[PDB]
Amino acid sequence: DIGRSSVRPYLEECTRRFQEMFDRHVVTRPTKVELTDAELREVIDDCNAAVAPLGKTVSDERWISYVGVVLWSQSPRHIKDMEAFKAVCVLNCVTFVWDDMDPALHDFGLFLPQLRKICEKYYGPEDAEVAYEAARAFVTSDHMFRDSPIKAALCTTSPEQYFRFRVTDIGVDFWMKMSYPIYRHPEFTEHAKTSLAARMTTRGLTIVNDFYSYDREVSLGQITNCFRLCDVSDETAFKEFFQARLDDMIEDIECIKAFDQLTQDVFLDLIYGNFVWTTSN
Amino acid sequence: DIGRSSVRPYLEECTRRFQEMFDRHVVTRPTKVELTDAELREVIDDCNAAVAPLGKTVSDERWISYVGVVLWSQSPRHIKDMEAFKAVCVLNCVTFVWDDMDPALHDFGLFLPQLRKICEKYYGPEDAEVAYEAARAFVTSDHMFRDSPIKAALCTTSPEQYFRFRVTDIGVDFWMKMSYPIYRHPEFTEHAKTSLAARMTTRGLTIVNDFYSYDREVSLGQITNCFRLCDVSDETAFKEFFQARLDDMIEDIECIKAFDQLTQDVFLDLIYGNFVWTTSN
Repeated sequence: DIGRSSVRPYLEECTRRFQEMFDRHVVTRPTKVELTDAELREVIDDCNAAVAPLGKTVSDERWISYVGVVLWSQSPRHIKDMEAFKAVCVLNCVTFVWDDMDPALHDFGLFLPQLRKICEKYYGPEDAEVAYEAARAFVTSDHMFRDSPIKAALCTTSPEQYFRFRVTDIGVDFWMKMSYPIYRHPEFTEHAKTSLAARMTTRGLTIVNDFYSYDREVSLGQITNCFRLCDVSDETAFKEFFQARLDDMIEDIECIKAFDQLTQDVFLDLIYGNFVWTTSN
Repeated sequence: DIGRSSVRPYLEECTRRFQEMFDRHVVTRPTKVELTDAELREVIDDCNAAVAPLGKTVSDERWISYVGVVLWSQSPRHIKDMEAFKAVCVLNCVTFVWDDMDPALHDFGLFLPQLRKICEKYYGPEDAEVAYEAARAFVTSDHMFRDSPIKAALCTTSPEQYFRFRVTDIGVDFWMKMSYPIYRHPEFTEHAKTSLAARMTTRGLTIVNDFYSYDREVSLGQITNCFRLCDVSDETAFKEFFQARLDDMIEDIECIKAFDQLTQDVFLDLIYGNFVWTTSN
């Protein structure tokens, strides 16, 4: 009865264990990026304009809720380009809206030009092409894998196949390829473009997201959640699985520390900031 | 020490077991692409032109040896664009030369424009940008990771970290991104562009290449080889590791079969074709 299953009995304990892991392995607290009133207004206006052709209406409160992940998960101390930062705010929010839509209502002809428009506004010509390609590939993947036997096979076989799918599907490759111009750091730029950046950070983002979304997703019949690979109703089976996932996170974080200082800060702020945002309110 | 270690005692047995696995799981044997005399000449002249600014002279025999992997590992039944095919022949060969060079002699200023020239000659405008970016990212990764603590961390920690590095470093992401125009198949094009194609095929290509290159690489102090993660001098430890690598290959191939017919043909032709080429006289 997977649709009725729940990780609620482990909610507090898992939250505590995630935080303890971060404190032991990352140490540095993530800090939230503040936008001026004018910056937030510009982001919201661009969000509304991108989504208007689809006849979609979204409240300011919803935009602000969606943009939180960007505010908490970027790396404030390393920011050099706030135009690129605003682009990521806009692109994150509007693609989140796209992902939330009935796939029948997905109109690539109307939406793709809006993504292009955003990228051309905020990025230089080279970066605009990279960010747009990543956005395009992301939304196209989102569309392709609805009701796909490939999605079923990748998500039900093993944690290995599942995270391999989530590199794209959770949006982290897209995130890196739109976020590197924020930092203008040659090493990070290359790790983003090669997708090694996304590969290093996929598990830490996905494990946290999946834990806190499990109950809702399972009730909606969504299969893209690693905790569906264990019997959550069996306390000992869940605990062994959860520990294996913590072990995955730790191994990633410890390898992340081999990267240069700025790059590792960006990677760790992303994984840890995502956890803070997911868990807030 | 590891420098004097060898997988030579397992050479025959592992070759038979790789083949047995392919016979059980893939069945359809790969067939070689035959180039006309004029096609091969054009490819070789393009290789020579690209590499001439780097001071390198390479014989036809050497080029033909480098191009074999392309002839064996593409999917001849599905070829629609031979211009794109020739481009892959050229780009594969010239980037192998780059990889083979002393990194002090790398000259991005001289080499990158040659890579661009090749892409502009053989591909349409959009495809040329995608193929070029993948080539640029590949050769840049090659240069960046030469004496890198990141490479050391990823190659020595676990099979998971190692294969994550090889998605780029073995050149398969680059391969997929320059190869999709050969096939003109929208689903395959997307799997190439998201890198899911590379992620699905990395282990099958890397495990085979690593086994057959182990003795040479280890005597040269090169660390990019998954068999350095086990004690190859210990028969039972080697066999446990080798079986785990076969199981990785099998799981991938069985998941590859969930993709559409053409896509799976291309993926399996690549993995199996590479094995046939590697093992060839």
